[PDB]
Amino acid sequence: MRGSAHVVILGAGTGGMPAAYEMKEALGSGHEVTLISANDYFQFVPSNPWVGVGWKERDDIAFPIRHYVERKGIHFIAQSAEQIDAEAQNITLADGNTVHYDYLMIATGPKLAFENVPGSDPHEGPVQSIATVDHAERAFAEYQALLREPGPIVIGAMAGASCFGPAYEYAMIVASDLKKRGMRDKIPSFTFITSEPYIGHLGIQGVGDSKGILTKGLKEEGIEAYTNCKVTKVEDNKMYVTQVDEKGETIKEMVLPVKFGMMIPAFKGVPAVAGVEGLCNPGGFVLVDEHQRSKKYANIFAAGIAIAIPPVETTPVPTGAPKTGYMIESMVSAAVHNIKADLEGRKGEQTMGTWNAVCFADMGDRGAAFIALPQLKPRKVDVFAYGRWVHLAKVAFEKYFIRKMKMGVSEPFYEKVLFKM
Ligand SMILES: Cc1cc2nc3c(=O)[nH]c(=O)nc-3n(C[C@H](O)[C@H](O)[C@H](O)COP(=O)(O)OP(=O)(O)OC[C@H]3O[C@@H](n4cnc5c(N)ncnc54)[C@H](O)[C@@H]3O)c2cc1C
Ligand SMILES: CCCCCCCCCCCCO[C@@H]1O[C@H](CO)[C@@H](O[C@H]2O[C@H](CO)[C@@H](O)[C@H](O)[C@H]2O)[C@H](O)[C@H]1O
Repeated sequence: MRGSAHVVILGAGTGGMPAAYEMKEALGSGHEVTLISANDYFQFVPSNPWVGVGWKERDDIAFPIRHYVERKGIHFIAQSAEQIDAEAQNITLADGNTVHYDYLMIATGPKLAFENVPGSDPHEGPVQSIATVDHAERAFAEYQALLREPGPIVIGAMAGASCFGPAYEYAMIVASDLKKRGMRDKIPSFTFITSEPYIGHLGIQGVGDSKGILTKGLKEEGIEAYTNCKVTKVEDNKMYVTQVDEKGETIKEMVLPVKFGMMIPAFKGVPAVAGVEGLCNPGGFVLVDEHQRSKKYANIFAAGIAIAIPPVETTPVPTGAPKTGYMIESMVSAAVHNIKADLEGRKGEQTMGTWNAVCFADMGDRGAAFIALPQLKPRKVDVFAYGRWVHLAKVAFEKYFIRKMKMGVSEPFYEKVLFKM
């Protein structure tokens, strides 16, 4: 309402959870902040691959949201938005109810676009998913069924995928956990299929020696690897793979039996957001400016996977650049600062900053991690590291993040630069 704006954050994930906290902190008691989200619980996404192999439980990485935000003055609706009317500024919930907003912050993350590949939905076939704790729990279940009836494994990333790290990570920890169970030997074949033009491309044209290190690792574990692949369909427990050359022309087609597989799907914008006329690109990604404001509606902001970022390269098989934790946080904090400025008179000049990708992967005792920035080469930072410290770092950041998501954040987040000062 007037002189008392109502700000809605849509999606309680890696961007939205902090965004609601930071928004309430910024706007104070004279403004209503509402967080709306499909599930009643927060989950630490980067931990899912480990749930997928049974190295972590749901309760280690997920918690009920309601108590933690409400004690901070935030309203929480554990309900999915089905429809967003940007003219009337009304959101229609699953249950029929309607919620009005003066400002809307979209943090809905990705739709997992299994529809791109018939058969590929985790509920339709043997190709599973580790993107959500629901899916990962399910992936682990099928993994036990593989352990009872050893059969070919296929792990990888589909065409259009943008988040490759986890595919590599999942392939290695499965290998690792097979070995530990002392049952690696029973596996007919272990294949890695990716839409990357080469191993370790990672949708960022490689970082450091990600190519040689990831290549040598898959080899070490006895995993055969194919690049430039699209999967045309999953069917009859078989994966139909088409492999192209640098020009798109086909150079072979395979038919891979799968007893247990996991392919990272392409990400699209969720439907309620994609369905807002004029809001999104053809993928369902919110077209926003440098201040995270939608280009069509001044009172709509967007942060996280939800936003549209232009491609810098066109790969033989379509691939996308990832949107990762640190940059998502800058998107969040900028959007908060820019709405507050609006509520207070000015255009917020705050931006996301320099594009960057930061990713950490834990293999058990040691980890791999990379930092790339900016998006185009030659970069200012281009580092791929492996070691125990990466593992210590992963473990530490999860603990930190889950804790912060419970106690709240003001709060220029990554003050993870006090370990210097
Ligand atoms: C398996 C995997 C591992 C990852 N590993 C890392 C990594 O190690 N490091 C890193 O920096 N990044 C990592 N990422 C990338 C990225 O940081 C995560 O995907 C992160 O969760 C993105 O946050 P987000 O806010 O954009 O979307 P999300 O975290 O997915 O949150 C979106 C939220 O919106 C909700 N939602 C969607 N539609 C609606 C609707 N209609 N109504 C209400 N709610 C809705 C969803 O339920 C969800 O709660 C990883 C990604 C994946 C999938
Ligand atoms: C974060 C997303 C990126 C992808 C996710 C993870 C994918 C899996 C990584 C596979 C790495 C396995 O291969 C591993 O690599 C490095 C090579 O530099 C080797 O490690 C080598 O360099 C490291 C330091 O960086 C030394 O500590 C080590 O003594 C040395 O042998 C390991 O002996 C080898 O076992």
